[PDB]
Amino acid sequence: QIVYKPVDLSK
Amino acid sequence: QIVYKPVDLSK
Amino acid sequence: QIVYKPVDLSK
Amino acid sequence: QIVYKPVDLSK
Amino acid sequence: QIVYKPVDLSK
Amino acid sequence: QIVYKPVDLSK
Amino acid sequence: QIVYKPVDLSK
Amino acid sequence: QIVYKPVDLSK
Amino acid sequence: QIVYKPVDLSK
Repeated sequence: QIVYKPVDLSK
Repeated sequence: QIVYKPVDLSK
Repeated sequence: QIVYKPVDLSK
Repeated sequence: QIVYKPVDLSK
Repeated sequence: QIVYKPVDLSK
Repeated sequence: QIVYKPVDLSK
Repeated sequence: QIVYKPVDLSK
Repeated sequence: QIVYKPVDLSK
Repeated sequence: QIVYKPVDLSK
């Protein structure tokens, strides 16, 4: 189960 | 189960 | 189970 | 010649 | 000639 | 000629 | 404003 | 403002 | 403002 958010600036 | 967030500035 | 956040300045 | 497999869980 | 496998749990 | 595997736990 | 060039061999 | 060039061999 | 170039051999 995979999470890949290399440039995360999310609120 | 994987987390990869190398540039995380998220709120 | 993996964590990789090398530039984390998240709030 | 390019290899880019950032989240590799292959058998 | 390039190899980039930052998360690698492959068999 | 390049190798980059910062989280390698491959078998 | 975002730059993401993970394998850059550009001239 | 974000810069991410992990394998940069550019000229 | 972020800079991330872990394998920079650029000219």
